[PDB]
Amino acid sequence: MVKETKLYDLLGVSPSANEQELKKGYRKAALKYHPDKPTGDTEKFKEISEAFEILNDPQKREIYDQYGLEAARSGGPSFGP
Repeated sequence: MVKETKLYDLLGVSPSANEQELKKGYRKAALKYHPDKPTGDTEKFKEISEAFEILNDPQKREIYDQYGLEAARSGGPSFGP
């Protein structure tokens, strides 16, 4: 298992997702939430963008899976969420 599933949920995938699945889930999520779309939702679009950035990086994904989102963010670049 994983500590938290939110990021996987945001992309519409299992916590055991592979790279192809992460990319497909991100593409689908981005298409829903992009601010220029009728279903746009800026705050959710930020969340999905972070979810893909973390989960598609094998190192950050391991950190997330073992320690959670706040841990994965801690110490990160100041521009990030």
